Amino acid sequence: FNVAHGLAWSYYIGYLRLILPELQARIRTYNQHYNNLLRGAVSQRLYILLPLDCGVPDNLSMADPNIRFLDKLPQQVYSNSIYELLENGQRAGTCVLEYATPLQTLFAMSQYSQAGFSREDRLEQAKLFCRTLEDILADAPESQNNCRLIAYQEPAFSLSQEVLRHLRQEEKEEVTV
Amino acid sequence: FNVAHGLAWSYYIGYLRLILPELQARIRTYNQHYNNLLRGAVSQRLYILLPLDCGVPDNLSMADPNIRFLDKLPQQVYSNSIYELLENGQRAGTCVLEYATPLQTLFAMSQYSQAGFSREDRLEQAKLFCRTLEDILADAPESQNNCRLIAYQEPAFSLSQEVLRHLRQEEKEEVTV
Ligand SMILES: C=CC[C@H]1COc2cc(C(N)=O)cc3nc(NC(=O)c4cc(C)nn4CC)n1c23
Ligand SMILES: C=CC[C@H]1COc2cc(C(N)=O)cc3nc(NC(=O)c4cc(C)nn4CC)n1c23
Ligand SMILES: [Ca+2]
Ligand SMILES: [Ca+2]
Repeated sequence: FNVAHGLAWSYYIGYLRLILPELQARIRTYNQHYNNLLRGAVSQRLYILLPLDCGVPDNLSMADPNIRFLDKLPQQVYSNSIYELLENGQRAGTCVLEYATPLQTLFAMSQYSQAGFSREDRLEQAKLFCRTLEDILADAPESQNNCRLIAYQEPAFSLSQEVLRHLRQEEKEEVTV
Repeated sequence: FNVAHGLAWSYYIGYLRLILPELQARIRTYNQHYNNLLRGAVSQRLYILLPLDCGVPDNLSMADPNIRFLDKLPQQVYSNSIYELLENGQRAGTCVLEYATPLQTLFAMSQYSQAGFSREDRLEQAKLFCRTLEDILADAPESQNNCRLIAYQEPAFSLSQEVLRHLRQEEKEEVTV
């Protein structure tokens, strides 16, 4: 009994597979402007945050003040937000970012006593979710190429620096291959 | 590997558990009017349709012309629709009705070739979903008492008559206990 299996398949089939194809176009269009305006470029991939502690805040800035909402991505109804990543008060990147909502379900199950679902169980299933979703996106037609999973365990950490590491690696890959 | 486990837990934790508590109040309020007006009474339970063939139409009337949209249930934002059930053109009942959306995910997986998910697999998981969701609602605090699962296999059938059978049984139970 592993709720993570079905959560990952549902998150892909009922959301990712539907949004990613429109996403690529929406981002190119936005980038025409963003370029001419802020001489910036928004990454073409959806960045999905996977905190293994299953903590999804109501606003990204609360999880890290260097992640600041910039703009909503326009439609060609799906809502998506562009964020800027700061270093020393200066802009270091911009991207479409959001948390994997299924993890909220895992968190809630660990607080629902009838479930018998411990924090240990929650962490094990959060990792299994990440692994399963990765497998799915690896086999998926083009859709996978439109996003990147960012899974991280916080110690007992700079989320913005983690996102920037991926964004800089993505740019490196783009120009080299 | 059973996606039905996680689908049922997600459907409960991320939708049912959140809507049912408001539901009871919304329905009582509506029933004040519906009574004074059409001398009718809307059942206090959410009826969830579970076609085992995982066929979810865009409109109920297309699945059965004797199921006719009557009104949207008001808010105390969650959208819910009240339907009337017809017999010989005459109204035989009214209730809040909707399909279990997770089944759409099962249908889509059976059409997604990379999944290796056959129709046999789809039916097995649709039944497992129904059984798991039933177990959850049986152990759930009060929430279960606000809805009823209607699972049915169509031959190779009157959906409105199936819903009415449940509505009439619910009324019988209400007055006797
Ligand atoms: C029922 C339809 C909701 C779908 C489609 O519309 C959506 C729009 C936006 C947006 N940013 O505007 C986000 C979003 N997120 C989900 N759904 C899951 O995240 C999810 C988690 C699990 C587990 N399974 N699912 C798919 C049902 N949806 C959506
Ligand atoms: C992401 C948030 C969407 C939530 C909350 O808002 C909703 C409102 C209405 C309405 N009638 O107005 C229907 C509905 N249906 C789902 N969600 C699933 O049906 C579902 C299937 C599986 C599997 N897991 N989930 C929960 C995410 N939601 C909602
Ligand atoms: Ca955290
Ligand atoms: Ca059918």
